[PDB]
Amino acid sequence: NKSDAAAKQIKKLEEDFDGRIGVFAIDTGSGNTFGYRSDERFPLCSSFKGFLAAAVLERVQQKKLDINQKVKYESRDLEYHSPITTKYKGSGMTLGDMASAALQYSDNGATNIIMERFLGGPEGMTKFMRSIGDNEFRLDRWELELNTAIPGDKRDTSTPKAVANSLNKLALGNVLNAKVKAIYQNWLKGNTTGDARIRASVPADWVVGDKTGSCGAYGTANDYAVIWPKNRAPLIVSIYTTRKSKDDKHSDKTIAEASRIAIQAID
Ligand SMILES: *[B@@]1([O])OC2=C([C]=[C]C(F)=C2C([O])=O)[C]2[C][C]21
Ligand SMILES: [Cl-]
Ligand SMILES: [Cl-]
Ligand SMILES: [Cl-]
Ligand SMILES: [Cl-]
Repeated sequence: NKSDAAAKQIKKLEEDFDGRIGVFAIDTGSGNTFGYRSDERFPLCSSFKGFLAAAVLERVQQKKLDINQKVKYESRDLEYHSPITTKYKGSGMTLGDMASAALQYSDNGATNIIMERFLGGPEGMTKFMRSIGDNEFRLDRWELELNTAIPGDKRDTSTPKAVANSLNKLALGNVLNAKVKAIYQNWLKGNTTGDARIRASVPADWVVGDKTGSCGAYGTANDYAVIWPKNRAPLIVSIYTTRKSKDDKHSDKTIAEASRIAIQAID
């Protein structure tokens, strides 16, 4: 019943802001889950950048790449919203800093460079998700064209449930070795763009690692987090939204609230 009540609250919140919310959460202590439109597709937006950095980390671990190798791009025309890669244009960045800037600042130059040189483009990114058992995720386009968020368009989309599964496998489970997972965890922990989202839904001294996305169209935004409450097993929370009209603005507060409802449903 607390599951049907959660469904009722999400449905109310979605009407309130005139759009669509998808949620999936997991309590990794009990195995309790809650899903709302958890099999429907939503645009990823910048959110795939958290998986892109996990792909880099897997390559480093297979000794295919070196986390300290310098990545040079002195002549690149930097895509919009390259706040980090812009400052270091002149000197390069390590592979590790560039991957973590894609994650933590949603840096588009970081994103595109890594896809061109290390990951084999949107299809390599998709292929990496297949390699961990994610059949839902697809990436088709590059930054920034992947942000179009057109209603009914499948390109560059996933489901809340698949995103949750994937983050669980990557953040908590077995794809990354001990030393490497710690690195990815700390990357997610120092994410800077998620204070108004999942982090806002949780007590002050819970530790949160997350990655956001903001399409800038169709009021499309999202966040996924790994949550360590005090002295308790971690939670996985995945929250995706879209809005009816092209010029709608995203809703951070709706995301935080959808998180609050989700977290209650699994508790
Ligand atoms: B991505 O969708 O995400 C993004 C961008 C810029 C600033 C941000 F905070 C975020 C985000 O929410 O992660 C650019 C558009 C891409
Ligand atoms: Cl981010
Ligand atoms: Cl889309
Ligand atoms: Cl957050
Ligand atoms: Cl929104």
